[PDB]
This record gives sequence, structure tokens and C-alpha cells, in this order.
Amino acid sequence: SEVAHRFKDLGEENFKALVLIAFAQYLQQCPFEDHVKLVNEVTEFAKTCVADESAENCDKSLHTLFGDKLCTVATLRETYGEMADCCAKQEPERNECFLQHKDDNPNLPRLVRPEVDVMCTAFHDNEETFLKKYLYEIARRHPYFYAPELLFFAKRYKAAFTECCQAADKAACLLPKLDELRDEGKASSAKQRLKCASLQKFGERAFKAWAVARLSQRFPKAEFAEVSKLVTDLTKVHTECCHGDLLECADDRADLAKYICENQDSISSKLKECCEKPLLEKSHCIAEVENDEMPADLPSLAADFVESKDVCKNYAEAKDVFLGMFLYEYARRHPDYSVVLLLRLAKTYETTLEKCCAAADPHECYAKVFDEFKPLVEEPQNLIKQNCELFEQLGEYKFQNALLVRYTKKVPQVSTPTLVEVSRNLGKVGSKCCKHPEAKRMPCAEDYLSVVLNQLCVLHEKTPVSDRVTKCCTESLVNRRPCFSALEVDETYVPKEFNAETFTFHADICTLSEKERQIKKQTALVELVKHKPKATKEQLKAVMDDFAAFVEKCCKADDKETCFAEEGKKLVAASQAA
Ligand SMILES: CC(=O)Nc1nc(C)c(-c2cnc(F)c(NS(=O)(=O)c3sc(C)nc3C)c2)s1
Repeated sequence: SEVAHRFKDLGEENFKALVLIAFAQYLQQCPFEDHVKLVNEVTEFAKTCVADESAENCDKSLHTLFGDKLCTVATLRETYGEMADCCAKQEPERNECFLQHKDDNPNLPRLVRPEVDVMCTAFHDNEETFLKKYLYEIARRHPYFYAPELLFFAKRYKAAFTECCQAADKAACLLPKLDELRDEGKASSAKQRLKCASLQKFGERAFKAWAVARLSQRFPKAEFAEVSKLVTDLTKVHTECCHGDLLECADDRADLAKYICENQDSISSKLKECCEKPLLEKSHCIAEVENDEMPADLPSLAADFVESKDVCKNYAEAKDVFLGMFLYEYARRHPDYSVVLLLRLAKTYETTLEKCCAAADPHECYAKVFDEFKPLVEEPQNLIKQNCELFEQLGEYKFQNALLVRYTKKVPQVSTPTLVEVSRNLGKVGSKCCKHPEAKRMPCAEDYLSVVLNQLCVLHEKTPVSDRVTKCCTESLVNRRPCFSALEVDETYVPKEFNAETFTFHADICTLSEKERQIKKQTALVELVKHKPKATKEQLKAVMDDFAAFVEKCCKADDKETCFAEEGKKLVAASQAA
């Protein structure tokens, strides 16, 4: 019995919560009530298997069980659409099918926190139903959310309301704390979507090379064997989470934290505070703790990998082992390099070792390897440096605007809302990284730009409209950022004609908050670029501020919502003819 095994290992609480997530990630449109009932029935069924493990259905797989249950609500499909297709199959084809229909951009109401008092009301009226609400609503919008990690956000959510609902100022305690988990959640989500896109699109080998490079950077005093044991455990975990095997994912993550903490002196000296923490806090802490000190007496890389005469020899004996070794060795020496740069280095290392060990003289040609590594290292360096000056010059909002212009011209066929969600997230790179010294930027900046770009890939993949996004997204996971960066103004694209709809907005704008008031201005800024990409110097910004003045001036003109309609049809024609 699988469900009884997981039940025992995870505890009732976590079993419930993890099962709710799985369902919300597979049936995103389905009502909250339906999912909660279904979960209760599964839990009810689980308890019986824990009692007598030979009870009728207790030897079926978790997907068999969980899919049969989901399917009691899915297999009708007027509003559900195409998810009764998956219910006409048997496992393991059904799970493939559910997975395949995960929606990165579900048409769901874009989510708005009600007042603090009403929330404390519900939190105290029934605290269970309130917290299940948070899981359901985050999970169904983030169907790849790292499920063990979603339980931690859930615990911190609960503690916020526990502390703040007993405050003299419920709002001041709770606004900052809920603002934190919101931002932290989105970031958490975007990262996890990259881990799954790698496993799902590029295959486990590609993911193995990622964690080898990351854990080596983080645990550089650890031996290779050790680093490898960890990469193997960590790969499995994420494979299971990304393939909807969430109970086993959570169980294995806990095992891995437990092992890590029981082999600390073999891994790192920065693990003290993490391993003294309640179990969800623990895995979170481990997953993202500061890199350890780099050992003193490391010999030059070049000796084992370039100067040595046994390279082609040793390479051949075990290529994947030798290449991981290289990656291990190059990474632990460079916590100042982005992960994707380390992976670019190891690919170049690989293809050089491939042609040189065939040709006339191995020793001679592969000795040059390090000059092939040169340009690859400096291209990110100059970019992160160049884009951080710009940020300090312009500040965040204008830094976002600049990249919007940049990216719109890059890939003008892309949906305007997407460009807007992507360019803003790209622009967040400045406040996040530039802060740091130059020896900590590149990983901060480039691996984050990898994540945001991945977001552009998945949103576009839904309905492809741009050949260049497809190419840049399908080619090499690791070379995506150089790819997009390399793109210039698209000349094939023929501009969009304006019309009496794309801009003529209403009076609700004034009551909107700073942020939404920015996004609308940014949405219009994209359309101005789509409609005339070329001549777009300061003539863009001279019109964008004429929208800004227009909005502000017309907002505060005591008008019965009429100045907008009147003075709005004007400036579209005016900003066109300009
Ligand atoms: C129609 C409707 O009522 N939808 C909503 N359902 C839930 C559970 C909402 C919600 C409840 N409590 C919060 F506290 C936040 N906080 S938040 O919006 O800022 C957060 S927190 C987080 C991890 N993501 C977001 C978007 C959001 S709003």
C-alpha cells in the first residue's frame, strides 16, 4: 500500500494539503468545494488502508486512485473543455494527459485581497477552511509550484494571521507580511517552473548538470562522490514533483534534508542554523543557504583537464563522469559565475574533447581550450555591468520601460500582456542584484534572467506567434539568454494599425493603485512600439508622458467621466500623426 506508506510518513495534515495541491494543479478550473470533498474521500480511504493494508483498493497506484477521483468531477466537459479526454485513458497514459494539459496562464480572476478584518473574521470563523483556500488558489494558478515548498508558505501564512489578528493594528502587522509571501511565492514559482521545463523539455541529463554546478558552488569543500550522491537524490525529488508525484516528492525531500544534516561535516559548515529548525523551515533553509568557504590548496584546473596527457584516455573511460568532474571542479572554484555560464563552459569543454581526441595530435589542439572559454565568460560580465549602470541611471520603473521597448522590438508578435509581465520581471533584475559587489552579481543576475526568460517561453508556447521566441526557446536551455540578447529589431514585422478601442480608457483608472497605473501605461507603451517600431527615439517618451499628463490632468478635472472619452479619442490621433 502506497497511500498508507505516504500517509504514515507525511502525517495527516501534510497528506491532506499535498493531495489538495495535486488536484488543483490538474483541475485548475474546478470549484474549491469539489476539491475539498474529493480530498476528504481520499483521506477517508487512506485511513482504511493504514488500518488494514490489504483492504480492497489499497494496492492500486496513487495515480490510479487520484485520477479515478479527479475524474468523478472532470469527465463532463462543456465548461471543463478537454479534460474528459484524459479520463478516457488508463494509467500511465492518463497522468501524461493530465500533465500535458497543465495551464501556465489559466483564465482565472486576477486575485485581490479583501480587508484585514474580514480576513481575520474568516480565519477565526473556521481556520481550516481559510488555509485550504490559500493552497487551492495559489496551486491552481501555479500548477508547477514546488509542493513541499507550498506547505511552508501555507505555514507562514497561518502564523501571520495568528500573530496579526491579535494585534492592536491588524493592518500594519499583516500588510508587510502578506506582501512578502506574495512576492516570495511568485519568485518561488518562477524558479520551480525552470526546474520542470528542464526535466520535461531537455531531459534529466540537463537537470543533473544544473545541480552538479549549483551544489558544487554551494558545497565546495565536499567531495565529488558526495556532491554526486546529492545531485542524484535532488534530481529524483524534482522529477517526482514535476511529474505530479507529490506525496513521494515531499517524502524524499525530507529524507534529503535529513541525510544532509546527518552528514554535515562532509557537505558544509553553513548548515548549523538550518538543521536546528522545524522540518519545513529546514528544507527551505538547505535549498538556499549561502555558499561555503572555498578551500585554500586547490591546484590549477588546467592540470587534470588540459595539461595532463591522460585526458582523452580518462575522458573515454567514463565521459559523463569525467565531464561532471570537470563541472564540479570548475564550479567550486567559481561561485562568481552564473550556473548557465558554468554549463556553457562544460559544453565547450565537451565538444572540444570530442573532435581533438579524434584528430592528429590531441595534446596540441585541446591545450587551447582556455582561450575558447574566454569570450564566453566576458559576454555575461559586460552585460551584467552594462545593464546595472543603466538601472542606476534610470531607476526601476524606467529600467522596466527601457527593456519593454527593447523586447517589444525584439519579438513584436508576442502578446502584449506577456511582454508586460516579462519585461517588468526582467527589469526587477536591477534592484535584486546590482546592489551586490561584482563577484556576486553574475549568478544573481544571469540565473534570474534565465528564470524570467523561461516564463516568456512557457506563456508563448501556449499559442505560438513569433518564430524567434520558439527558436530561442527550443534550442539550448543553457544558451537562452545569449540567444534573446543577440536578437535585434525585427524587420519582417509590419506594424499594427491603431483603432478606437486599443487605448480609449475610462474613469476607473484614477481609483487604481500606483502599480496597476504603471502596468496600464506600460501596456500602452508596448502598443506604441508595435504600431511604429523604427522611429522610436525620445519620440516614444515624448508621447508616453503626454499620456501621463493626459491621465493625471483628466483624472483630476472634476469630470463626469467624460473628459476621458472627449480628450482620449484626440490624443490617439495626435500621438499617431506625431
Ligand atoms: C476572488 C478571490 O477572493 N480570490 C482570492 N482568494 C484568496 C485565497 C485570496 C487571498 C487571500 N489572502 C491573502 F493574504 C491574499 N494575499 S495576496 O493576494 O497578496 C497573495 S499571497 C500569495 C502567495 N499570492 C498572492 C497573490 C490573497 S484572494
